[PDB]
Amino acid sequence: GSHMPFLQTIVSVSLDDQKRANLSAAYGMICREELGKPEDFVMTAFSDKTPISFQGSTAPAAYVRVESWGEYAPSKPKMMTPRIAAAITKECGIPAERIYVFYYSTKHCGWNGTNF
Amino acid sequence: GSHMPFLQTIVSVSLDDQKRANLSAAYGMICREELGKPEDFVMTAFSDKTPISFQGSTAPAAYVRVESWGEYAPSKPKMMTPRIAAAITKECGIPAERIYVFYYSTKHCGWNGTNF
Amino acid sequence: GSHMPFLQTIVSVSLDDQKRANLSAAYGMICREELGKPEDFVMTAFSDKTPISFQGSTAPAAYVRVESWGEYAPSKPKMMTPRIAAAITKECGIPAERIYVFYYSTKHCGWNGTNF
Repeated sequence: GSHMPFLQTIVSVSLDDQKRANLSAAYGMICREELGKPEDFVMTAFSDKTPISFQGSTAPAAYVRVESWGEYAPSKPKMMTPRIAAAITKECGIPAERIYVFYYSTKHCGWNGTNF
Repeated sequence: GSHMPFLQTIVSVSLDDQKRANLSAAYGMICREELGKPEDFVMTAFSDKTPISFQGSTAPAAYVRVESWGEYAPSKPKMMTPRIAAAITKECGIPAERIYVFYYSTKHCGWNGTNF
Repeated sequence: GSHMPFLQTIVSVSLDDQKRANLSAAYGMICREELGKPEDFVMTAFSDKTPISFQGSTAPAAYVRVESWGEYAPSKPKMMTPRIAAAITKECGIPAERIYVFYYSTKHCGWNGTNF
């Protein structure tokens, strides 16, 4: 079904190494449990200090882009969002009402120099 | 039709708070008038100082990624691009010939910890 | 077929001007030879110093997002990935096993203030 998951987290707050490590840990679990495979591997990029505007405010907000090969079973993104958002709230203090999560997928994506 | 619009603006110039606030204002109008709903809310992320190369030049250029739930009525992106590009030119001095705008959408996207 | 190609390169290492210029040169060739048209033009954005986690490690890794108008002939992404990854390894020392490349496309995308 879904493979090679990549998450980009864009946040207006500053993150440090502990918080990125904690986020990567959380995302990895969420991906393993909700997206499919235990032994899966997950790539996780953090763009912090990125100003974000939302509802007329620049208070801390987040956007996460989830990508993967194939296409999603329609139940899985529903299960993932509240976990992703909870993990962002815990590590970053950003309330869920200022967190956007979008999921995309493709048939074309490549790793170790060879497409899936 | 189209919901929960997110714009990421990637620019090679430096932006300050006034210019991001002006861009967020402009995007909000463009989204409300062209994309659908008045009371809509719009998330707007600014990655400035990001080097961009184009036509063999690294002079100031821009890329904007527009995302939203569902799929676009085919007339709306056509209407949005010239407004987005005009707003970037005004706030950033980037000529329209170095501005790329791409639109994506998904059926899976989530807010306040719950998918749309 | 495929038009207006945009590449975003996200790397956890620092890039300098020579290395971005070399990457933009390489991407341009790869796009011209594999994606379609000689006289094509290619936009290339570099987000360096972006922490990335993968397989439990934050050693240097890369993610590249390739975007373009239309949709891909299914052979072309297969041909592009190993070139993109080779170019990243050469300029950045990142081994191919920590390089992800994803390809997306849209029917809606705009330049010089007018959609394709």
